[PDB]
Amino acid sequence: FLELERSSGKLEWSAILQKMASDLGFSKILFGLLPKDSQDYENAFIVGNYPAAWREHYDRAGYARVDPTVSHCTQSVLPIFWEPSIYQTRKQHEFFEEASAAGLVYGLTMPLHGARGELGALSLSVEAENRAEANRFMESVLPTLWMLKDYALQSGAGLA
Amino acid sequence: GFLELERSSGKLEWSAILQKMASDLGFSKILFGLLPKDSQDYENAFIVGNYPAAWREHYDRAGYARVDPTVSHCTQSVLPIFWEPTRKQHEFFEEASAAGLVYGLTMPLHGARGELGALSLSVEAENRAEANRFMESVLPTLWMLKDYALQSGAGLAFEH
Ligand SMILES: COc1ccc(C(=O)Oc2c(Br)cc(Br)cc2CNC(=O)c2ccccc2[N+](=O)[O-])cc1
Ligand SMILES: COc1ccc(C(=O)Oc2c(Br)cc(Br)cc2CNC(=O)c2ccccc2[N+](=O)[O-])cc1
Repeated sequence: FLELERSSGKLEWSAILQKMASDLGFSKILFGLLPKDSQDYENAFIVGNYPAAWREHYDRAGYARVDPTVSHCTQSVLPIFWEPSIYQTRKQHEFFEEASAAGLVYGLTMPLHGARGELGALSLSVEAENRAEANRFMESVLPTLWMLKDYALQSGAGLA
Repeated sequence: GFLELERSSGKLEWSAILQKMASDLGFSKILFGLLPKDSQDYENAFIVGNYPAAWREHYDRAGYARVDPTVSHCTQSVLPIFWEPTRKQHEFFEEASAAGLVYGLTMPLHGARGELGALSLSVEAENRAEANRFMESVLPTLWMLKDYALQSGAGLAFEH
């Protein structure tokens, strides 16, 4: 894990982060961090390899206000898994459908809360054939991801 | 199961459960301390564990919260600090050692609502190399435990 802090700068950190993620089995990741008491996303540090069209669609649709993982992150340090039960309203369900259409079906979101009030999320999606396989996979990797998120937060807050 | 923390009733039961989970991971002495957001003193701290009373009393009376290097580390990072040796810092390590607390680590706690604290755990060992091997062997499980303790503990201390 210390290779993240020991990376040279943004590009090497992003690739190392995305590579640790792929080695664990997640082809898609997004790390997002805001400074303490941020009012909007003008100063957000957001990196990863989510598809561009989905990044753009989520911004244009204002999905930070509907995505249930975002409100979760304001309330907890524990992971939220992407499962049917977290999409309660129709509007959350169609967030779910559009993420799915973009290729992001199975996954989880780890909240980020830094020592200087930084607020963020590390999200990772796994390409699996059904929820049973996705869940099995995530169990096997969860303790390692649990460390990764804090090593990512501490190093990324230093970079950002 | 981490679930038994969230379902406990009252600080006695919670602290017992946490102490047992730690003991199972090889740690005989632990201290969980948590302050509300932007605390200026320790008057509203929630501190539970099985550190010895004489050591707790000494640490407070001697002002060791201003000396102990783990405390400033927690204000600056989410990553753990392993216990490894200023002249007052020299005094601090000697007196901890005299109290039986020689090897261990402190896991900083940064809550979703700005709670600040630490989960400190001591391991009994023949020497530091052996202590290190004992801690490394359980570090992924401890990493999950500290965040479960923080999420449940914040509720117990400040909300329910
Ligand atoms: C206030 O502090 C914050 C808030 C938010 C983010 C943050 O990274 O949010 C974003 C952004 Br910005 C853009 C996209 Br595209 C996606 C997310 C997160 N959601 C999922 O991955 C997700 C979550 C559940 C299901 C599907 C997905 N998905 O996007 O495919 C960071 C810091
Ligand atoms: C940032 O908000 C905070 C700050 C601090 C604590 C916190 O719990 O601090 C305490 C207290 Br209060 C009493 C004692 Br006794 C010990 C500690 C911590 N140090 C060690 O365990 C230690 C650390 C290194 C080596 C040895 C030891 N040891 O005590 O044996 C909680 C919340």
